[PDB]
Amino acid sequence: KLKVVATNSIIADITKNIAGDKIDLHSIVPIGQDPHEYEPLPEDVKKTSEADLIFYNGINLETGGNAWFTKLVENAKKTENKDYFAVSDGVDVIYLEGQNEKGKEDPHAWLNLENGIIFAKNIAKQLSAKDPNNKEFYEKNLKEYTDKLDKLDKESKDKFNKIPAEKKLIVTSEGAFKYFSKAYGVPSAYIWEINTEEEGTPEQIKTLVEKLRQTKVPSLFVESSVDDRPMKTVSQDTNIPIYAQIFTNSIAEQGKEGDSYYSMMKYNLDKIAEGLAK
Repeated sequence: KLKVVATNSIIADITKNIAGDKIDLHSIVPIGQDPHEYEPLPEDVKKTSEADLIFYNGINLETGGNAWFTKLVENAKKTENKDYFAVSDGVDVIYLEGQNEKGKEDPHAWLNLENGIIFAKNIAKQLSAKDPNNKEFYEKNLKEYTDKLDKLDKESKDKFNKIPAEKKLIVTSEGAFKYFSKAYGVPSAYIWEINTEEEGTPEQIKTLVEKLRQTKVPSLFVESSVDDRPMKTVSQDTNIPIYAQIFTNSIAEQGKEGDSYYSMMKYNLDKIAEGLAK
């Protein structure tokens, strides 16, 4: 079987939906862990050395700070666009502070389903190139999977489009939902920007509170992977309830709600459409 390495649970789950039992798959960042500053363990080093195909997010998810993915592939002697591939190739990239330059890409592309589809298409392309005997199988799985994501995308867009515009704001701790905002027409507000060293200061909280007092947003949200005390303070100060915990950069543990890329996005989209229609 083709030996495949995925850098996180989202990419691994999309890969499973395309490849089924045709591959030997290993994931690096486990469910619920952080890709930023992740430290690969010996099993990751050995699996990456042995891999026929490696999928990573790209757009600065795993290559900033400690740049763990760069170190991994260089030590494994793996080559870009031969052995390893960025599944985000083709996304309409968003840049931090709207400054188009290398290293300022916002990595959170998968938080809209159009980009999850692009991820799946890139994964199917490279599986087919390395394992042509299973090309038709990968293509069939791809079409079924992208149809499923597209149906959820269209249904969710129709729900957001009906909400009174004054209610439409996605409020989270970190500004990690800009791709979600672009696709779904729901502007973002947040406590701290991506790549902020000091998270949840009294000053950051007060500035979001003052913004939210001039809106009619009916619900706030909080990421399941962040310390919720800053958003709980924003909620207390605005008297706007936190409607739900939402997923950001991982699927859920197996057997729980949100334990796949599809179900993680369905959960997020269902909770945010419900919470903003309140």
